Amino acid sequence: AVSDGVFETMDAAVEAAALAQQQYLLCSMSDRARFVQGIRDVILNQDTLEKMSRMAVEETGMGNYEHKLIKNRLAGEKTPGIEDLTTDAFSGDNGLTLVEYSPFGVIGAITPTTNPTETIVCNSIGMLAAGNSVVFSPHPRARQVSLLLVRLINQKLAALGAPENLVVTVEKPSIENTNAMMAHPKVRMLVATGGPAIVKAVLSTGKKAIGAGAGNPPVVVDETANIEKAACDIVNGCSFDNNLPCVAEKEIIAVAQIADYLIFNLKKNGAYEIKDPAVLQQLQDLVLTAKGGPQTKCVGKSAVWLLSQIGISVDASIKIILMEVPREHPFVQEELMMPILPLVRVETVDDAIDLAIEVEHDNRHTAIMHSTDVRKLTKMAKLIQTTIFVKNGPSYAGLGAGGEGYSTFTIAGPTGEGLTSAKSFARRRKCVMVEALNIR
Amino acid sequence: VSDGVFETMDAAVEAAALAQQQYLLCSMSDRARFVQGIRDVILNQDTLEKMSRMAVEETGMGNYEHKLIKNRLAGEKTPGIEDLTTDAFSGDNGLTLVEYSPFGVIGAITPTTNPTETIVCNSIGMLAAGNSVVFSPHPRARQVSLLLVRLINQKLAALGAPENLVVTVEKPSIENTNAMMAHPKVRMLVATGGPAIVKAVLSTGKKAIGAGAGNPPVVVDETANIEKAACDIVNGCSFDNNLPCVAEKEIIAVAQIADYLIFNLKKNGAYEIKDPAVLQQLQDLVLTAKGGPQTKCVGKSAVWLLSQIGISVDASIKIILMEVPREHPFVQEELMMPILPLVRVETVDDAIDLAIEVEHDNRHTAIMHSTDVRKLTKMAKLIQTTIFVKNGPSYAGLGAGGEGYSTFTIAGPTGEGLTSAKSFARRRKCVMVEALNIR
Amino acid sequence: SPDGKSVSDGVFETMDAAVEAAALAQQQYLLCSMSDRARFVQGIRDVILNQDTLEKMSRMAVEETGMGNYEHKLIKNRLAGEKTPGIEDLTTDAFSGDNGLTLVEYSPFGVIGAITPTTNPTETIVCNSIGMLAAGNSVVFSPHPRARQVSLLLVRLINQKLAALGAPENLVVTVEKPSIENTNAMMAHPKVRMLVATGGPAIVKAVLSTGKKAIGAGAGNPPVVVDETANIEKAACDIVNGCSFDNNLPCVAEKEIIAVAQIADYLIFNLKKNGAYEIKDPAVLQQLQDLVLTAKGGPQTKCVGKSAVWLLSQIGISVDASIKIILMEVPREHPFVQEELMMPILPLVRVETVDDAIDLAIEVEHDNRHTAIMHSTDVRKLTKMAKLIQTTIFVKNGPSYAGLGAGGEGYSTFTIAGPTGEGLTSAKSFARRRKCVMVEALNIR
Amino acid sequence: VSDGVFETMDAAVEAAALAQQQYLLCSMSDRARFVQGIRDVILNQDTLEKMSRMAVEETGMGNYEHKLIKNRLAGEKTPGIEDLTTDAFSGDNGLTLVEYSPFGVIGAITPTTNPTETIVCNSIGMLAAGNSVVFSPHPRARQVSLLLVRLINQKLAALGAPENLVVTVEKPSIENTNAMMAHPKVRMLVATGGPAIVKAVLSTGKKAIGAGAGNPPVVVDETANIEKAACDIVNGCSFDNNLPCVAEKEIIAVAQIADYLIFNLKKNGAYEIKDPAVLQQLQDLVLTAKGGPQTKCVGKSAVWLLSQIGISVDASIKIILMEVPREHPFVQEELMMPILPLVRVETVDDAIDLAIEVEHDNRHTAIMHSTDVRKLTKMAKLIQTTIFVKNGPSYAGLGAGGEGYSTFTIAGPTGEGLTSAKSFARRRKCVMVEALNIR
Ligand SMILES: NC(=O)c1ccc[n+]([C@@H]2O[C@H](COP(=O)([O-])OP(=O)(O)OC[C@H]3O[C@@H](n4cnc5c(N)ncnc54)[C@H](O)[C@@H]3O)[C@@H](O)[C@H]2O)c1
Ligand SMILES: NC(=O)c1ccc[n+]([C@@H]2O[C@H](COP(=O)([O-])OP(=O)(O)OC[C@H]3O[C@@H](n4cnc5c(N)ncnc54)[C@H](O)[C@@H]3O)[C@@H](O)[C@H]2O)c1
Ligand SMILES: NC(=O)c1ccc[n+]([C@@H]2O[C@H](COP(=O)([O-])OP(=O)(O)OC[C@H]3O[C@@H](n4cnc5c(N)ncnc54)[C@H](O)[C@@H]3O)[C@@H](O)[C@H]2O)c1
Ligand SMILES: NC(=O)c1ccc[n+]([C@@H]2O[C@H](COP(=O)([O-])OP(=O)(O)OC[C@H]3O[C@@H](n4cnc5c(N)ncnc54)[C@H](O)[C@@H]3O)[C@@H](O)[C@H]2O)c1
Repeated sequence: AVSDGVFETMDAAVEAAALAQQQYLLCSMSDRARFVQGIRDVILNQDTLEKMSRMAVEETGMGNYEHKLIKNRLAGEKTPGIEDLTTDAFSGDNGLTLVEYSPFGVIGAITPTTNPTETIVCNSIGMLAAGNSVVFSPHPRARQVSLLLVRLINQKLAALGAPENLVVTVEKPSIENTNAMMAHPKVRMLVATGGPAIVKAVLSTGKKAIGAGAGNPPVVVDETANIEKAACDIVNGCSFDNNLPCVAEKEIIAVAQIADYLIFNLKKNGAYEIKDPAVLQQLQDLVLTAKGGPQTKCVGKSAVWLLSQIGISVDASIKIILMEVPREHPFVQEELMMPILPLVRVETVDDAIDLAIEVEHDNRHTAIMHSTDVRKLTKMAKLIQTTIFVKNGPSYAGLGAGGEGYSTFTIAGPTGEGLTSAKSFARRRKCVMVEALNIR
Repeated sequence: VSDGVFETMDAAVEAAALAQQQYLLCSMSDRARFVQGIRDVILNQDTLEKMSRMAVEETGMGNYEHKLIKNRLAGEKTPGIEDLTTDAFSGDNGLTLVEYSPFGVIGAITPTTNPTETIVCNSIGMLAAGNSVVFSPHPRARQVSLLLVRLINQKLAALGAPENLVVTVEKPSIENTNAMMAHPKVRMLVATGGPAIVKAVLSTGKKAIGAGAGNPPVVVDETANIEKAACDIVNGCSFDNNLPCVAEKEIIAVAQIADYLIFNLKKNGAYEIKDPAVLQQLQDLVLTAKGGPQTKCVGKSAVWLLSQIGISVDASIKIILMEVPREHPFVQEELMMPILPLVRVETVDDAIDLAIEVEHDNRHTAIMHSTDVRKLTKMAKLIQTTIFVKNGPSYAGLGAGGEGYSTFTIAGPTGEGLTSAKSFARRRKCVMVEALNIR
Repeated sequence: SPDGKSVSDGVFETMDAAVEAAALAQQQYLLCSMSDRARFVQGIRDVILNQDTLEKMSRMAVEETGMGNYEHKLIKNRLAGEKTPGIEDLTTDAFSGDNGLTLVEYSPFGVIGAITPTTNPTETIVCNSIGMLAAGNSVVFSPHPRARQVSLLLVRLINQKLAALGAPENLVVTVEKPSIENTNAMMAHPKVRMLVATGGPAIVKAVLSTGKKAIGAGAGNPPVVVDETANIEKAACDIVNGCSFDNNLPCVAEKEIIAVAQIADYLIFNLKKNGAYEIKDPAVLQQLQDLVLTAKGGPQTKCVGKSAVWLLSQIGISVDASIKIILMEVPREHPFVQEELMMPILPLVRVETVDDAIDLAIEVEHDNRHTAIMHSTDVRKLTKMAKLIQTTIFVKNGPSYAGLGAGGEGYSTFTIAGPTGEGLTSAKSFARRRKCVMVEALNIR
Repeated sequence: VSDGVFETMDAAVEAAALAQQQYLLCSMSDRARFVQGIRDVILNQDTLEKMSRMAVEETGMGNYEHKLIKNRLAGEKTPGIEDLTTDAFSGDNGLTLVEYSPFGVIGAITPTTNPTETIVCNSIGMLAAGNSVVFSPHPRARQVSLLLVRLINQKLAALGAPENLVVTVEKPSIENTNAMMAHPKVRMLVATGGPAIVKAVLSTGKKAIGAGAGNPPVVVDETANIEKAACDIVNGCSFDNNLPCVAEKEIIAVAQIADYLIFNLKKNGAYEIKDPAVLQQLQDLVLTAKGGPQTKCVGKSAVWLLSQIGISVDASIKIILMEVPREHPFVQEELMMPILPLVRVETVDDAIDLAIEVEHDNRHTAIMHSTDVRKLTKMAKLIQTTIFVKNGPSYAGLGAGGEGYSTFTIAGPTGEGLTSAKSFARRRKCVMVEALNIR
């Protein structure tokens, strides 16, 4: 009958979303608004919201239901629609000039295993608002949850009158189909949301490519910060979706003056402090791999789970695992994506800033600071040059939750569009009405 | 004090990298002083006219008095640091700021079409955004490009700028372009040229902006002002000898006004060719062995072209006109010459459809002349070009006779449009949670 | 071509107590978050967009005022509830450089006194309250006596919803007996920081002579110009739909046609084709003018907002419900041209050229600088009359209500300020601009 | 050629009436040329200096060196035609443009405090908007305003402007100010002065912009850079001898750092009066029987104010500093003298609430020196002034040391804020139904 959006071949998946895009060029702005709203109701439906949130966890073995229940709702509510497509206007003696945001064509989107449903909802809303179709390439670990969402969207858009196959994917998401999608001529723009290997891959294809890379965000806490509030926002921001967010705090850098009071307020807020060098080393055997990287089995796991594996039984109060280590520690250097939070002590905030730049590894992604000194907040904000910089709040404030602005799950650091929206999936066009319609 | 011109490619890259790391420690007023310095170098009449002849002399393309306007339009209507605006959103959750920060060192590739205009354009926009620019000019514009880079480097040193903000190579060539592409220390690539260099910077694993080519059609219908349309068409097509990426390249005339349009094209300096044999002869000259325009004719005047087929002509003639079918290579192949075929159609509604077809999905430039709002709306929306000019010459889309700012790096494939300082900057967010909400 | 182309309830017995209660409401509103404002604005929206009260509020205004029709007011009440800007209208400007960061913000005014008309009684209460409360203000309403009960009723459902949402009491207040005296009482109260007048030229003249900041949304007399290049078929349909909209009550609705002579006759045919009753007999035209005009040359109160079928019945002409307006071709000095009848009566004046049309439309506008419409296809003539007539709203090739967001691009409003320069008023129009300079800090670029 | 100055108010208005009609036929480039002409007038060095001595000498208020900075600030950072932005939104129902269009003839009433800065600032804003301006300046600054207007007409005459775009009366007074406000052909009033003239223009049945007065307090808290705070408060309070409506007029310092603040304020040229006998001598000198400021002392230097009480000191002194209770008249009155009282409070929240109290709900200007981003936000969000400067001099709220544009007409009651060209324009909406939606 109607297409379910899922095809057996990447080539005809691209050819199907290529025909959809052209048909989609006949649909009015109001059609886009109904389609965009149709995608919101699909995920914000309470039966679907709870279903995608827990099933993703069931299939990926990462994150938790309660938090992807919030993240999925953030992608549905705070993702911009067709209002994002603004129009610049310049009226003068030479008439008028309009600048619009117009469809690219067909977009290929490569989505991660840390925000499988969130990224698809966030991409599809923006890419369809800008008048594009999208060919998705999900991470094969999130294959089942992603295609089902792809299918749920196709059904809703069919009931609204949309052209078939505005959102599509493949039945067997693989590394080969992802490469196949990057090579297909009809694909006009690529959007990559993942690690450094995939971001550099879409940049080598001869096509327009949005690159959302990895992070390693430090959170500086100087003597000026509200230590009680700082330690609360840290635990919440680090335990959020079990540290899967690319913004989630992954190492603490505190000045010696307030460090012991920070650790005390951190434990008070649900941190389990590891002080014995043996159980710490015992923890490194659990969560690390060969080549000193993170184990995907431990990635996205809870603090209850990780301490269960080293013979420590704690209740549900424990949200993170705390330890004060040197800066060379692998938990500091690596993007653990786990509620494991090291803490490096430094003499002054200037040393905390100069170190936070180093452990950023030039990712230019996310950095957090707790401090009420404007001069010190703007010195770190200027020097580290990250795409998102949160101040006196949990890191998820930079995604629109607890912070001002809209929400996105594709954050462009390398290619540099920042928090991508519908403007990011559109071509910039200029229209010059010479010596007419200067009605000032 | 360095001159901004280095012996090898790795030397210029490593010096711009040290420059931008030092450029970061500057203020916005320093950026504004260096921006004005770049404007001063080209807008100086002594240098302006030197840059306009050397480009015509060395490359052998265009004329000097039109490059006089193109070089001026670049240093005059290019956005400066005022292009870097700030977005703010305040409420219960605090204050959000969105800024345009530096990328780092930018590698820039320029065409033989507009050597100096593109250097002036990229320098202002990239340096205003806090970047440094490593230019890799075409070998056929080498000596004028190196002269302009040194004049800028000289000027900026007298303003207190860190050295090597604008750098280039002593021996520009194809392989120096490829060494700038592979250099890990280049953060952004901007390419203003053919379709092969654009896909090459798009295949290097780097952030790349590609300003592609086109084939701009101009549609005329029974509703247009025919006298002003034929003046705007000849002026646009013959601007800098049809070198600009925006200049008209073929006409599509509604049959109802096609004859009266051909008369007013003549009255405004168009030389029509009616004998099919003399129209063979120019196909022999400008089109070469296997169907592509010949680089020796590209950028030459209409008088120079008519002389090569033995037609001595006064400087009144600005273009070579001919009524011709839609399959003739003069309509399909981007000539970049003051040769302007015309295709006659019955209707305006597939005058539009024919224009979309001959544009060849470049979605670059299209022009239309008329009085009906719905018809200008219909063609401007369906053809989906980056620039669409209504009731004026093509260069009106460059800030010359139209509203908006000026650019010589118009990104088609990569979607930035008329690139400016913002186009060469990283969008960064800054969230002050639960503070600075002063409403 | 001759063818064209193809807990308090909110209501107080005295005016002063309404202001004193609205001032106390301002004190407490300043302690409420933007989310509270958003929930209170969203509260008002549910008040009018709830289908039962939506039908309910529409029949009232027709029953109490005798003006307009029910189905079109069902459209105007929904248009105010949906397309009026909320707290998203309060945007922020930011400037960042070497000297730090400067923000400019829209901040509340305090207590606002709003004077509403009888032609749009509930639409203006919805629209004023949304933007005024979104900007962080409290509003005192002085309704027109003719639409007393429908206005009093809406303000009570508003005070009930907001209370149920935890809003400070008396955020939106009014008087128990609206009167011109209670209007002058509001104009003179020192606690009222701003005035907003939506009515005739006399009420706008008053608010600007009180010693307070005032937004004056005055009257209109919009002409509609059709030249030989217009889509005459579409022109006639838009003109009849726009003129008859809510029985010509809107300040935007068409009031007189200025048609180029070449297409004027074909235009009339397509006006009749779309439900215009053409009056040719000199005598029966006198009957309507004797019925519609008063001794002072102004419109008849008992006839304002009455249907075209109702007006034709009173002169002894029975017609079916397909007739929406009344059409007569008359000279330019005819009263129906010079007066804002606010009735489905449409005069047409024929002119030689489009140049003459643009000039007479300027002459007929009466310097209201409010609304003007022109159906035309040439960009140069559209540009000429738009730039020249200088109206607050200018509509091209559409119905007049496209300047309200109905079939046009933008937000809706029912307070359209011309002589005071605010344009189509929204939350920004009801707020003060504040500049916050952070010297040599927060420049993070 | 007319010089713009007329014998009667009615003759000036009618001249500005017909001039504004003729103005409506001019282009944006024409407006741009006239605006730049008014910039060149005041920014000319000899004219910049001339205006500044002539004002001080004719009014007896302010100092030369600071009115040099301020007159430069009005011609250099006042918005031009770039201030008149266009809004636009397109979709299915077509295109909608929003534009800023001129009112008509505007009447502007300038004050003695800044006679030249307001004429330069007003005239640039209202001509940029396409309006004409009839000026009714203060009689105390009578000949400096007519010479400034005359010099302006000569410049506009040379540029090709319609005669009498900026006009004034030969004999300024308040009698013809009323004539201006009661003239049918004036369309907006712009009153820049005290609370009387503001309510006067708002009672005329006409659109009016009223820029009232204020009593700006500056709050210092324990987080403030005391060496930098004490420096900025002296530069800001003694700026033009406290004449600017923005200039600090009383300090509210927390007890923790109040003595070290006064310690560092004297390093910057403060004179502490500790003997109530000497202090009362100032009181009887500068206040009035009913406690108002004395016109003879307004704008007088601190050196001169101390000479009227015998105390002789050099020009190193810039202000007269006194620690004093809150109810004292120096705190409560907009003195516009370099007299700066200090009110010590215990906590920053006492300072915040007190600065709210002494501001008298003028909601005009307030300053705060502090490093805590929470306290800066708390006072800004509560005092609700149209200018709020943080960690800098008062005049940083007028583009001199801060971000943004400058103005000299600050609308507090009427709510326009820092009036620019946009303030003197009507918003018009232009709806193209079902056309020009080319997205
Ligand atoms: N900046 C952002 O917006 C953002 C958002 C979510 C996740 N991430 C990052 O993703 C990373 C972890 O998620 P992940 O496990 O899905 O990483 P991942 O790179 O393994 O997977 C991302 C996607 O890219 C594909 N991919 C990866 N390598 C590829 C290759 N060599 N060739 C072709 N395709 C390839 C994968 O199939 C997958 O679909 C983290 O580093 C996180 O920072 C970034
Ligand atoms: N969109 C714009 O802003 C713009 C402006 C001017 C010209 N153009 C286009 O550029 C073309 C004319 O300029 P051009 O002849 O110099 O184009 P081009 O193909 O030569 O590209 C310009 C640069 O690319 C380099 N280059 C080209 N091929 C290369 C290769 N195989 N390997 C390494 N480097 C290579 C050249 O060294 C040259 O410096 C036209 O197509 C015109 O439409 C576009
Ligand atoms: N510009 C706009 O946005 C807009 C919108 C709707 C209606 N209007 C105009 O309103 C008028 C129709 O409404 P109306 O019948 O209520 O007219 P109206 O002028 O009599 O109504 C003005 C309101 O203020 C009261 N009022 C009238 N004159 C007053 C006076 N001299 N002093 C004090 N109060 C006075 C009235 O009781 C009424 O409540 C039309 O002229 C229409 O153009 C304008
Ligand atoms: N808000 C601002 O932007 C701003 C700017 C400069 C000065 N001011 C204020 O102005 C005052 C200092 O200047 P000033 O001495 O000229 O003030 P002022 O009130 O004495 O005079 C202002 C102008 O308005 C006229 N005027 C005053 N009262 C009038 C009345 N009742 N009727 C008719 N005309 C009247 C005066 O003739 C004069 O031209 C201070 O209070 C200062 O705060 C405010």
